[PDB]
Amino acid sequence: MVAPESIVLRVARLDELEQVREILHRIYYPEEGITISYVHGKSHTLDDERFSLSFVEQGTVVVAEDSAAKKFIGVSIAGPIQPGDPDAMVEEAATTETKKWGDILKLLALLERTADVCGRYGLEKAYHVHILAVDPTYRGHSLGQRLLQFQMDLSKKLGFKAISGDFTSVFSVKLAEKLGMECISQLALGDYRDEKGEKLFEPLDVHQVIKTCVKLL
Repeated sequence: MVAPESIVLRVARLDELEQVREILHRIYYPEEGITISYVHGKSHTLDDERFSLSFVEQGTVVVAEDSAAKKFIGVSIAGPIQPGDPDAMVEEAATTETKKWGDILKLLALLERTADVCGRYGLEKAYHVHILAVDPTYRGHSLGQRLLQFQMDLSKKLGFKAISGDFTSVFSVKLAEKLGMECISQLALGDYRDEKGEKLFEPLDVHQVIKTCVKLL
């Protein structure tokens, strides 16, 4: 229902912080398998949001915009990862505002440690897509692929040698593979236990497996 060249992909500017916040609220957090599988509340927290938004000033937040409608219709958030990150995430978890964000941090740390992208390929760091979300209303415009391809092209231009992500739905994994990413590690979300032996995520079968997938750039 929209002219296809009315769709613009670009880096979000710092001054657009609030519109990034808005798209994350509307189309990302309500559908993210990790977030919504959590057994003590499905909504996201402020410390989760603060993390996502910290990347806007770094210039690695990519938006899809309907320029006619002057509206964000897609978003992807990425950042560097490097050895040492998982331990630092666990440390932040001990002091963060919510138990939920602390619990998710520890999950993400496990995903990152297990994947070991930097170790596996001999890198000092890699580019990791934290978030990839598309407004369902704008299906049929290949937005997911375009957002991911944009992050690939961008990180390559910034001198990163690998891009990764944790792909938490069967669709997002298929997209990743389509663009040449190989899934090198995985985790059954239902089977994840923290260091207290507790089961903190209870997913629908659509979000049953999380695959970390990587592509050399």
